[PDB]
Amino acid sequence: AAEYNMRHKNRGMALIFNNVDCENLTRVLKQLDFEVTVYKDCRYKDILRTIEYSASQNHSDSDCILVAILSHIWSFFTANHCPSLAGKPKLFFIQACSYKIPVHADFLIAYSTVPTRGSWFMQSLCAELAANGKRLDILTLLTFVCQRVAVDFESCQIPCITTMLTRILRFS
Amino acid sequence: ALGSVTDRHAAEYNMRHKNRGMALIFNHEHFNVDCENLTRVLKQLDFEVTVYKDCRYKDILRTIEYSASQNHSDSDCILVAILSHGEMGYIYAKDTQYKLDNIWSFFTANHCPSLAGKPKLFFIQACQGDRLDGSYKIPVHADFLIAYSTVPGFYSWRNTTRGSWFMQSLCAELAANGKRLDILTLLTFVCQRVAVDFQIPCITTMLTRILRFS
Repeated sequence: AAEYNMRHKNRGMALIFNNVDCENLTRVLKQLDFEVTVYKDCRYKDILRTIEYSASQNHSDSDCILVAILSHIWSFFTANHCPSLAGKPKLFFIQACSYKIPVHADFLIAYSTVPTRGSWFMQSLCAELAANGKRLDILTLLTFVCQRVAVDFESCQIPCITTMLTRILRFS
Repeated sequence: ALGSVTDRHAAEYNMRHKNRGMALIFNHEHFNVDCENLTRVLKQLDFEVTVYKDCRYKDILRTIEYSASQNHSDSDCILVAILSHGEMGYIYAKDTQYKLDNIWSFFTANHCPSLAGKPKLFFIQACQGDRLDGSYKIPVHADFLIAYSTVPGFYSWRNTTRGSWFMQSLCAELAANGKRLDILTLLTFVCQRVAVDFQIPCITTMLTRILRFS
């Protein structure tokens, strides 16, 4: 099968863990007909804990899941552990302030590093999603997200993207 | 639909230069079919393939340093390919790690201005004891792509464990859609195939543009 089955009942869950970056993401994912819930107060341990329980959940009717973490633990989503998401996309957008990764299939991890409209990674990632999110596959979408941050910087930190997606992700 | 996406420059890597670019395939041997397939496919794709068989990792790094130093003005791109062998491990001297650690600086747009805005591809075959983090630290530079898989560095099983699935599939894809298809939907299907054959390929891009060997 070429394409991720992205015509389920529901699109899926968007947990945005933390001001204006959190908002746009929100706007845009909502326009991607995600259900978006926003977690303030940061701390490490809540995020983890929350993610535990979000993995605990019957996702049989969701195209994917999206977990954002915006600054200014995986084993929970593996197919064995989260079989309701197995060969479904599981998207990870981190904006950190050095990290390891492997393993598993259908994972994706967009990762920038921050130092009035906010960070460049988020400005571009939303400028893209919210213009071509439904037109382009995620991996060229995000590629151009790389090009626009590279490139709109200077007038007078690039996203690092790492994908195990076993198919073409289209927001249909 | 990319007809009409650009970005404050352009959509698709300029892949119509005079030459495609170098392929440097380094066999990490200790004390081959993969390494020949690779070779072939990269020749079908128009690369100038040289195949090194060395054993002191430092050799592999330096050989890389000196090719960074070349003028790839007439190059589409470059490809470096490190292949480590199944089920025995290796030893490395005190200054290798560091040396690995550096070797990306050599290729930045600053350090290597004949490849500024050109794809610098890397394929790593590594051991299931090495690390990958962003042991192989993901550089974080524009235009890099590192396709990365782990080879098992110990023993058992009978049907003598084959040529890597990463390489069987990568050659298979490249070798079929290499020219039909853009790199990331290639390396997406290379992932599919080694997963729908049950250590799955871990691709990490900073490509600023759509790469297609046209």
